[PDB]
Amino acid sequence: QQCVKKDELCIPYYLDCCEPLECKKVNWWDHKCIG
Repeated sequence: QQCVKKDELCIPYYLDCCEPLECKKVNWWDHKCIG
């Protein structure tokens, strides 16, 4: 499988980065995790 956390790329479709990291939009042409 594949995961996605920390300086990764947010993806809300059906995922949500690992924890305690999050997933949000830095721009409409962009995506990024949080913390």
